[PDB]
Amino acid sequence: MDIWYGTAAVPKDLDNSAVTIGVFDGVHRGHQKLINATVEKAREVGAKAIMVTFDPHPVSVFLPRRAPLGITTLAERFALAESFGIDGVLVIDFTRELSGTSPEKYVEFLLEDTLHASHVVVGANFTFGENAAGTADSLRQICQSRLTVDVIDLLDDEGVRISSTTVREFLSEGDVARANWALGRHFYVTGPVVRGAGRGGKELGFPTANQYFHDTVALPADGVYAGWLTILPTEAPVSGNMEPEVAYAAAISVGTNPEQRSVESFVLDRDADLYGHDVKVEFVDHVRAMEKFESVEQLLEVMAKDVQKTRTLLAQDVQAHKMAPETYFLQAES
Amino acid sequence: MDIWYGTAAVPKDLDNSAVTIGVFDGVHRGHQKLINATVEKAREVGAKAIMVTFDPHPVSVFLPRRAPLGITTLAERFALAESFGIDGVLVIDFTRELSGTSPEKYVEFLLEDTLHASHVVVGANFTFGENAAGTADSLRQICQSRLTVDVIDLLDDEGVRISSTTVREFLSEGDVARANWALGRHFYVTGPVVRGAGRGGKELGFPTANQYFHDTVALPADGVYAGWLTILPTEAPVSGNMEPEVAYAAAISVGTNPEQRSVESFVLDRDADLYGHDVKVEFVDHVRAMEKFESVEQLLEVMAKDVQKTRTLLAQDVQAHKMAPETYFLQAES
Amino acid sequence: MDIWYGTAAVPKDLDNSAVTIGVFDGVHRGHQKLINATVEKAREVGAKAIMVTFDPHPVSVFLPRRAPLGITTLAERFALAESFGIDGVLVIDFTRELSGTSPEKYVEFLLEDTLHASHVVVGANFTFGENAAGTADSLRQICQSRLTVDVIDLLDDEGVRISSTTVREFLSEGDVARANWALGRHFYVTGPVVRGAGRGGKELGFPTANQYFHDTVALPADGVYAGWLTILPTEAPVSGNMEPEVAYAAAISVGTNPEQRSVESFVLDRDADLYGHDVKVEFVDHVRAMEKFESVEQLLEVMAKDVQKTRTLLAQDVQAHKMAPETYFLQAES
Amino acid sequence: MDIWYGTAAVPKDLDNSAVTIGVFDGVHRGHQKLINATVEKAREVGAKAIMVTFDPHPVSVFLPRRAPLGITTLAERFALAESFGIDGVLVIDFTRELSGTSPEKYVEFLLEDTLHASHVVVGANFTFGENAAGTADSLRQICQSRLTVDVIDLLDDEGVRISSTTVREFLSEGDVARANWALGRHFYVTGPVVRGAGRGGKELGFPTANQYFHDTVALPADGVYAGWLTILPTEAPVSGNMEPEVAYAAAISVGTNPEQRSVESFVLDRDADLYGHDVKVEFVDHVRAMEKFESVEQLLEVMAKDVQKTRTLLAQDVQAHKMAPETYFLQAES
Amino acid sequence: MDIWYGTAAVPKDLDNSAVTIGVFDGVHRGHQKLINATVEKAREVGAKAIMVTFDPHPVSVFLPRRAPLGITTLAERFALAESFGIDGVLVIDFTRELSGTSPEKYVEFLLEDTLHASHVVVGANFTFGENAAGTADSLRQICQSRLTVDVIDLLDDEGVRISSTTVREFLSEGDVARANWALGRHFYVTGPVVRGAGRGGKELGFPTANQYFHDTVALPADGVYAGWLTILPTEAPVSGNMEPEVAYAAAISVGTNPEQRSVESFVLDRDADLYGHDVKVEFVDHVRAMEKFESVEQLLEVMAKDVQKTRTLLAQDVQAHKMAPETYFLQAES
Amino acid sequence: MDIWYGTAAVPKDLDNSAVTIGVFDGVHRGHQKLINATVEKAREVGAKAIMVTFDPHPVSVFLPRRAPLGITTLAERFALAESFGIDGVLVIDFTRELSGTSPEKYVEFLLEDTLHASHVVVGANFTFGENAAGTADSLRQICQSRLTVDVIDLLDDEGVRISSTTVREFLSEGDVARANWALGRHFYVTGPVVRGAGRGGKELGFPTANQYFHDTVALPADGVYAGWLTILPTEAPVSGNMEPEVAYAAAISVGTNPEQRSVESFVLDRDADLYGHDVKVEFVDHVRAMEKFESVEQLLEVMAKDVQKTRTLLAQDVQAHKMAPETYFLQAES
Repeated sequence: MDIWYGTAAVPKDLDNSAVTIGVFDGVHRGHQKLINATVEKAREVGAKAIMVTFDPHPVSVFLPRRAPLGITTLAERFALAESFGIDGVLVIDFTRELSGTSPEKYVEFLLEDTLHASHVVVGANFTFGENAAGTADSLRQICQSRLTVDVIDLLDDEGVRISSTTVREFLSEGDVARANWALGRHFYVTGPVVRGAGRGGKELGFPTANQYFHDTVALPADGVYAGWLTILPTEAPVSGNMEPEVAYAAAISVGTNPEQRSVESFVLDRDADLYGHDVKVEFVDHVRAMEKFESVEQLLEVMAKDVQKTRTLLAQDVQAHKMAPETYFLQAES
Repeated sequence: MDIWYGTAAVPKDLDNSAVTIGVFDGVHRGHQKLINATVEKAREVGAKAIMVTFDPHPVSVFLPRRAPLGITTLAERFALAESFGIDGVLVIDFTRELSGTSPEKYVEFLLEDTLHASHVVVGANFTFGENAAGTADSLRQICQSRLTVDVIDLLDDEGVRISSTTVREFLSEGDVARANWALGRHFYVTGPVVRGAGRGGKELGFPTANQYFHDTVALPADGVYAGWLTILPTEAPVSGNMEPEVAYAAAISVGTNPEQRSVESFVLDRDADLYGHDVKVEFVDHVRAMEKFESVEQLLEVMAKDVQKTRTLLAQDVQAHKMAPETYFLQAES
Repeated sequence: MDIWYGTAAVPKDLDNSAVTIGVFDGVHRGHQKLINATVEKAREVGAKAIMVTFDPHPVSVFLPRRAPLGITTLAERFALAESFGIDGVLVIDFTRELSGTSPEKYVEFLLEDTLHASHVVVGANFTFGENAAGTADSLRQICQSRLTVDVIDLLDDEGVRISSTTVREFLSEGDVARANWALGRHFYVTGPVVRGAGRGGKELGFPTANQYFHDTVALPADGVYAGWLTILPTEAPVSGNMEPEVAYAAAISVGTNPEQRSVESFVLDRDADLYGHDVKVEFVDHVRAMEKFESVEQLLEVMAKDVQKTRTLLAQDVQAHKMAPETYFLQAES
Repeated sequence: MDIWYGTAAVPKDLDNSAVTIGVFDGVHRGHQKLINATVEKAREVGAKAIMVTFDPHPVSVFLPRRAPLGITTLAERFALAESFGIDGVLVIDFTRELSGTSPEKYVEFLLEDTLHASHVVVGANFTFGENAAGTADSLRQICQSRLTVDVIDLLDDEGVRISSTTVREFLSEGDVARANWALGRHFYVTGPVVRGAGRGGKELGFPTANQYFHDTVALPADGVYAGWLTILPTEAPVSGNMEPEVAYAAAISVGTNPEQRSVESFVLDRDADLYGHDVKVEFVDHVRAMEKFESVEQLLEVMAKDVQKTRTLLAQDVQAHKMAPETYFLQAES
Repeated sequence: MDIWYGTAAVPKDLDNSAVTIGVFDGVHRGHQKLINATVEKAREVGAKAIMVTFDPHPVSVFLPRRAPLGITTLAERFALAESFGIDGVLVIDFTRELSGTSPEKYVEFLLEDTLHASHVVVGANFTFGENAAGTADSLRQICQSRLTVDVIDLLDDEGVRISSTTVREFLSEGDVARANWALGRHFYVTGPVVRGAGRGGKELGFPTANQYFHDTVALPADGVYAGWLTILPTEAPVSGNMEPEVAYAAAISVGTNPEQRSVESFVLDRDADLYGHDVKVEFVDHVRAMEKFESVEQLLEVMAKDVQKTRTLLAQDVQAHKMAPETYFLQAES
Repeated sequence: MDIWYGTAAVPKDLDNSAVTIGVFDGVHRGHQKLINATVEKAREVGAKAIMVTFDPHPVSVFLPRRAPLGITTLAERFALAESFGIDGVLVIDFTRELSGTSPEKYVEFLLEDTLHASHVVVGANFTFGENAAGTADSLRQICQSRLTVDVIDLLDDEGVRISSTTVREFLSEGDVARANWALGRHFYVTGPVVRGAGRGGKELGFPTANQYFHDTVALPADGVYAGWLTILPTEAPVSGNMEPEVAYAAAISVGTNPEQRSVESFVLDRDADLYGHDVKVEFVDHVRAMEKFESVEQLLEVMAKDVQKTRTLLAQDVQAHKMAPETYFLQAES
């Protein structure tokens, strides 16, 4: 998949495309409709399926540092776009271009001159151009007889509107299961493992992995979650009895160092230290709220209840195998 | 108007004065009673009307950094004192002098030796001298046959005691209208315009002006307010279609960068960038509470409702012309 | 009293001991049971009474910076241990040793090899060894026919379980009286006096002493407390009319500089400045919640009510003379 | 003079302009040559004289926070431009536009479509377009018979090349005399006066005014300088015996702070406190390097030598006429 | 290769090992001698080759934050060890164990009980046990007829002693060529690429990749260097025309930040943005010292000289064969 | 000895005093001359000997945070004054009083009204009153026949002028021997011992005590020094084999911290941890400059040389008798 930053970087010889336009933060189930419609039409005409997206978040252009929390990093937005068969991602920076353009010169410049588009696919809520004057309705009439438009209704399911906003709310409430349901996959973060408390290994109280994320990263509410930890492919040696590319059962503790988030993972039935490695943490279900511990005894007692509840939640998760990982490790007991 | 810092700076040849004593933070309607009484008596005897005030706030002497928020800066206290016809302001620093003095030596030193006072005017709540032993009652009997005293009852109106404290509470609640009612004018701050998001001009989402204030500055609760923005007199060139000394209709957004306050002003129907200029923001009425925005579309939709509600509130404000500005700019519509 | 850091520092020739094991934070009334039982048995056999304790807090080993607030500093834990007749304190660092040891090798290494113990005394809640597998029950059966064990029931009194946790809760609620009741003495902190507002002396609004404590120090909730201030023995000159080693009546103001705590002490009926000195502040009873002051007058009015209420509370405290100080200064009135 | 941010802000109905392009930082004597040729030409054909300038500094686009120090602020660059009769300033942001654009498109878009120039004036060192390929030569050969092009050589005078760089070097070494000579005026900074040491007035040791400047502001080397301070036009009252709009002889002390630079002005033969005013400080000549003081006596002794030496240097500046202030205040002796 | 944290993590069923002990920071050519003798011996008797190394650095145990800069991270020390065929790394923490232990007990516990070594290999400068009393001699005389001991002299080559220290000195002066020569390979750092100036692509001035490193990471002196950048194996898409697993000719700019070090790579003849990838940067030769830029033209001029000089130096590196990358990309001209 | 803050704190019933006025920072041998003449005179006429001193430093009143480093704290200045038999210290704050006061009023108010002095003793360099106009001469001519005035010349000895300044210079260069010689005693700092590297005891490399000092505290140049450490009188238990009130031979390492200065004491031939105690550290002689260590072996090697060299230098200090501690502990060899 090609990734272009700004219209100037798009090749001039690109002859045909089917284009979809949005922030696509989270690539949730609504976003997948747009991507699917786009990829299908591109196959039909032998064109490329292009996603036009935005970075920085268009909101932070007008209101710096008051933009919505990023459900996925931009890099993951790329990976997700690819996984649903997008051929090229054009990334637009509204501080550089396409902000003050009229709806008319936007269609002309972006969809025609730059992308040589024959089809465009947007959500009913899509807007564009100076002061957001261009709507889904504008696009259909500016494009009349120039390129076909397909406006897709916002996705409603089980009485919930599926959007970046609702995914953020579920995450913020700690309801990862509903977030997962809306995303169409386990919500996950990825990151390098740093040193934490003591060492990963024989001791149950020491995390198998510690990770840190900047405050622009959307994360579940502080608490303990059941989920899966996967060491991303690597040739570097791993300390302990975990193998790369296998999804291990884990009780996951999300915290805050006072506004900057930690993820501390206790991998079930494994003695490992993952320092140095890049690790994916998939969230499955909420286990408990954060609590302060009065003693080592009380701490480990609770840690053991976490493990128990996680084993139950994950044994269930594996049965919904469309969202479960391919290769996993979960023991029936300790 | 003369401004003296400490008794030592008051000229020795000053022969007669009518004196009023207080913090006078905000110069609210109660303060105006004292200033009026003082100026009138000074006219009568051909004396100077002197305000003795305090800086730092007397509270912060005993309790550093736990003093009340300053309704006006000291500089504005000066400007306000002048506007009601005070001839000289003596500013007292209790860390330098007049703290450990008995009520007796206070009257002797300040009112007689320093100010050559024939009349003094205080509020019923006025205190002075070591451990605040001197009251309004003390002053009348220490001054018996030495200078005339006039003790003015605290101002009650519409069931509200008008004081610095109540003005702070209204400000803190976001009720600028009641604060304004108590102040006898639109509450305002002044400050240099810095760079903010993008540039002031054609784009509605970009503030016409961004300002920052330290946390000792009393400001309305975070939210959006209707008010008026005035470029203070200047010869420096102005970017866009705003003229100096004219009060422009503006939706004002008060925020916090996390405890340090921003004021972001969206001037109605004008394309301007006020970087470099000194700007006065007058607050008129509360419009809405702060909210987080999920998209550019939702942001501008709300921005447009702000403008609408501001136009209404300001069209009303102009009709109460004792508080409205002399020269204003407000359009009937977009 | 000897103080040893780590098993390596314990003398090899130590021939017999009676040992008690715990964090002992606060040395509350429950802790005193264990210490008393231990000292009594050590007297019987002509052995040394040894306390094994822990530093850092065992919780912070697994969960850095999320450990319980220290009721006493370690230094005070030493002083308290001594005051109840402990002969030696062994301080264990779980990052250095005794964490991954089995219950068996723990008893062998610590109690036998290191301490040459003939008696051990623990609380019913005591645990030890890898993943806290060793309980009070384990200890009795590992030690069968090797050394006598005495497991003491947790102390319940007046429907309250007396523990570090409950003492922290009372402190956190501002209920020092109940904390005191649980500790078996007035809760106190000690620390050097720094410069604060103005100078200690004639002025009532200026603290006699200002102190600062790091955020790991357990302190009562912000507010004003009645208590006693004692200048710890010194040959250094004291400014004003306070003598060392005498416990002076004081209204104590606990605050926060924003999470880092201040203690500002207003010594009743004394003009003193305690800069430079080491000072103990004993807390007796809660007086009022913190409040913001609108004027010097209101501030001193409230300060005077504090003094009044403190005089009452302390006059009562002196009558419970088991917790009252030996030599005190309290005037009947101003 | 108008100020436009980006090509899109430029009036579309602009028929004819004389244009000069450059950073113009400092508006030094070399820059004046460009502006003069442009302005004299503009009042030739009866068109508008336009400056195209850049903010942020083009170097900072590539090396953020490693651009050269601003000789003047952008605000002052505007004011200086206007003083030399520029009719409009167009401000280009290279992060936004005109960056990746080829030399060919740059001339067409900026000079033709946007500005409709009949005449352009650049320095022989002018470079533009993608990868700075376009040079002074490119400009003459791309403007074929459409707009006339006048290329001015860099200014050499007294063996010294006059550039923003050489001005920065002079400033940096503390040679304000040579900086001024290259600038064609006294180097100055402008800023609000804040609080500092004590209060301005009778005491020689307390500054008349304190100002702080960010690390992006070019200032002379740490030390003491002869200069003039002017209170910018204002109706706000002045504490002490200074008028606005008069340049007052001052010894000026420039210090640093572990950003952040301070300017402390000791105004000669005046007792005043300038808190709250906007104040322009002009540098004339270096007096001495910074030094630490061991006693009050030494500081006051040296302070008196600073005044004597300032008195002399400023006398010379008045007689050299050329750069002196129109209205000033300077006593021959104390 | 296995990785064990502490003696307790070592498999208890380990019957036979060949062991080498040392910090091994950098795994330089002197270190390779130790590893080779150990590995060749291990595949002799058919046992495991073990490295005993130390983290944190033993110097930091005594002088926290004053230990020598890490030539490689511990992660890289593992990878290098594995590359030279070490079967297990055992990592000792001196705060935890083997510190206060006498020479006698150190050999028994570590080499015998834990590792069951038949053979140990140390550098002649090896010291161990309490107060570093145990030396290369102690080791031969304490291992009497149990395990054979091979002491290797420090490596001298071309008159230079090869040590972690001499490598650090070379790095520190910017002599990466000599550092590499002592290391036996190109010195490298590895890290995630983050955002920086603009976006990687068409523009020469914007880096292909930006990386930041803590102050504990040894880096060459501030300046520009010839090197190779490699995108570490990944299935994540690459923006622009680079493959993973190919070393690309790059000019490398190493800067500082008032920790904290930056590495900015300008990849030759490629338009790419490497945001989000893990990237290995190899240093070959110094090009020039850091310098400030006065204009875009100068920066681009110098940038082009950096490319020419890199092009040459890298050609020499390819032909010198020995340290060149297996798969690389380098154009002869632009 | 009494301590009074401000003229108002001085007893009103003071009939007769002998007074000395000065900063007295360090109470060096020149200062002792002043105190001696004052004290010998006070026990002459049978009056009180009074020191008038200043806090904050008068230079800091004018140049905040740019005053000279305090040779001793104000606490220590009090203690030293008392040791030389001063009966009362009166501490003047120049921000509060005696600043703008003319020479005439200064003598009347301070020396007469406040202190009722029959005799005053100043250094020939003494200056006072507004703008330091009043000199040693002014004092003799303003005290006409009321109080006798004894002016003492600055102390010259061995060609060196003894002043706070020359002491600071000696300290700053690391020449504590010359500082001590000018002071008349071992320069010392006093402070609570906190935690540092490991724990004090058996290991040579871990300091017996760690102390930190603000940047306002004069300390010898970064490096290692011979000195004596004394545990200040206490009933708190000592961990290890040190008594309070004995000076113990120590090698002293003074470091810096990107304020903030550290003092790490390695007590010779003692295994102890002094956490929590107040500790006085005396400097005798410089041993070496600071250096970085490459290995544990090197650090311990150098540490042993520090001990040998300290052992020698301290032997000389004991025999030179004059400045040695009364009770000390120093072994001839290890």
